Amino acid sequence: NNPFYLRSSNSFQTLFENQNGRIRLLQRFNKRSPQLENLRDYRIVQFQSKPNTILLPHHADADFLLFVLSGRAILTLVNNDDRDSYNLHPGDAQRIPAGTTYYLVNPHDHQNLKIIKLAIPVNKPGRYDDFFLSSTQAQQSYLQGFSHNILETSFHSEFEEINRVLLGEQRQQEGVIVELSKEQIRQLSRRAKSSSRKTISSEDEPFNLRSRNPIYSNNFGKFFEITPEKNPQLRDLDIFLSSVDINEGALLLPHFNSKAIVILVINEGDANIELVGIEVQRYRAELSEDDVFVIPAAYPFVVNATSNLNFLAFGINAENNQRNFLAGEKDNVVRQIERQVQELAFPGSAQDVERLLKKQRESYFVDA
Amino acid sequence: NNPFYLRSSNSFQTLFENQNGRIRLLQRFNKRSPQLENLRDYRIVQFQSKPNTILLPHHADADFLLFVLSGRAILTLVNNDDRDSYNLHPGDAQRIPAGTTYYLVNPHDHQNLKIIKLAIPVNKPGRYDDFFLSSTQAQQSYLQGFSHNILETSFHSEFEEINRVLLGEQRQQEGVIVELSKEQIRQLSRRAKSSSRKTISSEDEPFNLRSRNPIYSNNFGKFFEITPEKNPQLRDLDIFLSSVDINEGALLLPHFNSKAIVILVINEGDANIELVGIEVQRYRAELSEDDVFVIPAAYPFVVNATSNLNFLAFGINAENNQRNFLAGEKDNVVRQIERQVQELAFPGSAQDVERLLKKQRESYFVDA
Amino acid sequence: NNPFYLRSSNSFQTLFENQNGRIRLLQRFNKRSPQLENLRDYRIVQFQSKPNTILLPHHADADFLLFVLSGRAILTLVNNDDRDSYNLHPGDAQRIPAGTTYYLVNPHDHQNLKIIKLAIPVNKPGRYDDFFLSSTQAQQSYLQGFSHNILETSFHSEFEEINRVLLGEQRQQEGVIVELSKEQIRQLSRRAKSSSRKTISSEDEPFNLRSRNPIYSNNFGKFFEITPEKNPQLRDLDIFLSSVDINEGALLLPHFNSKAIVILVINEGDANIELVGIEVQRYRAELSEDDVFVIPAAYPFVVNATSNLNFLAFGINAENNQRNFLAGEKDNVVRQIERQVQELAFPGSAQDVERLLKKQRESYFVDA
Repeated sequence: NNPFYLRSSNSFQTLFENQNGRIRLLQRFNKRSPQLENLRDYRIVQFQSKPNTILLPHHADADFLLFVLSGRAILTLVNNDDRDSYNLHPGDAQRIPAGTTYYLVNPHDHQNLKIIKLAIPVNKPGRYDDFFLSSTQAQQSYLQGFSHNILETSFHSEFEEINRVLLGEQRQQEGVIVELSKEQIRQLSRRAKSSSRKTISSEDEPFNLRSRNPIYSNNFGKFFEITPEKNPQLRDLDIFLSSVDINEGALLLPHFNSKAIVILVINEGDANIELVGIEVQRYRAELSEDDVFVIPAAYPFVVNATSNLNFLAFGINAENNQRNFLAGEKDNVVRQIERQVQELAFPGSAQDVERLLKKQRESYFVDA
Repeated sequence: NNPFYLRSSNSFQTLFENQNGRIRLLQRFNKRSPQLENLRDYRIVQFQSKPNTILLPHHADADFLLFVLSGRAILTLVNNDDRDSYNLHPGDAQRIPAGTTYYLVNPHDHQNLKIIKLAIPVNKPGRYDDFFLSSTQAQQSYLQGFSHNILETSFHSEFEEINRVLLGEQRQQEGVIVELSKEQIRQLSRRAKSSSRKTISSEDEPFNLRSRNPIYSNNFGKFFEITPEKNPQLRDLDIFLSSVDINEGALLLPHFNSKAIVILVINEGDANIELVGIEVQRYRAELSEDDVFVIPAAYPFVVNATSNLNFLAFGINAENNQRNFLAGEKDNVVRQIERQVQELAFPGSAQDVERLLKKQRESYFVDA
Repeated sequence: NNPFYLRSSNSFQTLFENQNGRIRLLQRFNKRSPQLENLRDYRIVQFQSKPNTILLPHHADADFLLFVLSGRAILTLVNNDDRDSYNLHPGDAQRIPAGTTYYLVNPHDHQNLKIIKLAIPVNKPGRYDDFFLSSTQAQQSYLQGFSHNILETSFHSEFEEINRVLLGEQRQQEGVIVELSKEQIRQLSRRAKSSSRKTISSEDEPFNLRSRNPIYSNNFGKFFEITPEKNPQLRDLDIFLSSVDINEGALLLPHFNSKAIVILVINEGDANIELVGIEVQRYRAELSEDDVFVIPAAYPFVVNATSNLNFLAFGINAENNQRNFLAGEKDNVVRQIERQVQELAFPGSAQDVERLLKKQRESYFVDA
């Protein structure tokens, strides 16, 4: 029983689901273990949709940091006087500020669309709600939460004309994810500003994580990372975003983040993971696809890919965070201590500890 | 039983009250219902005084944002080396940082003073204490907490002498709201820096909501707003203030705030409010003077004025908030959704939906 | 039973102890009383070590602000690619960012090293672990929490080798504080960059409190203070620091902090304290060496030095705090009230109250 490990088979909850897609909502990081109390303002959401589909317009009382894992998406935020569409390619991340009206389009003809978004609620710490303008057989419109009179007066129309057209009390769709026509998706898809190299530092438009050189790259893995220091949208939430690939056989060298609580959601592959906290204590767990693991601050952990692996991470409390590795060449903390202290720290000689710490010639990603 | 509705008749608790006025303190937002757990650090205080009165020198462990609803006050914040007097007119807001000693004078001869302040306690979340320098039949001077021994040394005098002059253990006032002499009102008034139009963006002196033009305004209402973008003192608290007037029979069209939790205080008039949440849920309540009603972020709501109405709204989590109306013409977000999305959203055409939304030729406030 | 008084003989808890020093942790501020709930995030640690000792390398899931009470010291912070050593003298203070590995050496040949540090946990509010890199009879290195397989792969080595050198499953030391060879403390002493006059506004380097002129100084007491305004480290924490010596028989005139919660620890000598909260509630207390007294924000309090006293204060939420005195000539709020409001606020004339306030002709510290 690993309180920091959430098995996707019994730790998500499906909000809506039909033949065109499903939306799933992770449970609450502190109802799992109160050790996770400082994540109580966060939730993980997973969205998947078949090709040629639309998530009907809606808003929620929560900041959204959405990241596109695979597929292509049209993200359209509607304002009161304005509108903004965006063409999302894999790797792209975008913030939906709380209570924006927005719909998602999957224009691809044969590929799905998988989005994980980080959700920070406004009203209730950890708990949020989805407001759907649309009138579906699944959900009532929140327009229906008003009275006949208040609707009549507000639309300057009698109630049948506003019922035959807005609410529909057989005429209305089956779900909050429905199919589209190609003539629609053709018309929709032409005005959507897409991600670029010059967006790595924009307060509006979506940025791509991988579009820059990783920070860690070798023949066994690559470590893409954007931090609050480079991107204003992330400075506002104080979160780093990282996508790292781990080739099968290889592993990520045991390390700890200095001050950041990391939320990693496995995207592809399998992996084992070892975490140490306090007399020491090992937190191992066997992660497959769509699972989630969370690493407390300054908690050293190893990620061991037992198949071809890519995960996404969320770094909570990400300002000025430092990754300290414990083995390998570059960015070792144990190889920076004064020699006479290394003598004193472990039962060994300065030369004898200097022997063991220099052996491993490679840094970050080694082979197993 | 509306969790978001707080009724004056049974939601307030009187901190002090005599013939000359009374300070009432609204119940904690979170004690009412855990739904409001985010406002736990906020309290609403009502202050009311009779003419030619003064509230004796005190300080709280609590930041104040005080809004003079009716009357005219002469607010004097004292510091350890300075003294500041501010002539406040109805509509004036100012901010009393916490631990600032101050007093409050009603100089008028026939009118009452009706102030409401939003309070942000420092020490214990949602709970502060008032600390009166003065020694009155209703409360000791907090200099009495100390021992006689310490008092003699600190002031360099025998205790009989300091107890005759500061504490008075019949020569003392009845309460903390005392009556005034005209000659003294004559003296205390003449130095008061008055709120201006150059002050709308000043870090000290107060600032008048109504001074600039309304954000919205037709023949059925006026919406006055002021935001952290325009005002330093408000950007600090990250709050917007708004005062809005609805004519008898008119209503504020259905709309929602994006991320701002709005504490509205009904100041004059009578309304019916309708809040919607989630399957939808109507939260209707019928409101009268001094009533309080909290609208969570991203919750749609309509204000129906059943008699000429004016309320005050505190906006919590204000920075970059957006008001999205569901009906009318200007700032309707239903009317910004792409046409092909209106086909698929509501049960009916996009010429049928384009027909309905165009009916109401007005915006913001309309007539019932 | 005063909820703001943490007696040293039953409010502390030893983390580790041996012949070479010990490390206690002050109990949770809120556990004691729910009144101290806004201190839920802060902890106090006490560090005392013998001459020519070391604290083996380690880190914590906590920010640290460590203050040097007495002794000299070498503090070494090791990064993934850098190492930095600081020479700490009495009255020096440094921030150790969360999860920064570090060790601490006492280079002096007879003097102890008393250090005290305020801690801000990053994972559990008010709760953090130490992670010791070293292998010792008292603790396991947090490398033991990885499997053999994983350990072997990472280092590139048989387990029989990484155990013989790093872990040791007799050859290992007894505690986390060990004694040192004089040539060893010699070699650790010669790169340490020391605190200066150049370092009171340096984001990296330690700063001396007593390095600048006190804010208050007279033949009975000195008052040193560094504020968020003048230091970059105390501004990201939003905290002030103060050392204040009070000669025996003197005292620190009644006063209160406008918005700072103050944690004070007594460094030497004895004081009586009186604190007033609210009808007025005195909270009196006879403090000795090592006790902690908390003053919530805006509560007036006095410190009464029964023996050549000096103490340390951590100011929580210090940005723009004002100190406000009630006796003595300078910084006297009670002297800044208008005359005619002095008439109304106490039983006594303006001539009468003016007379009694002018009597004490000194400021800040006076002879009792």
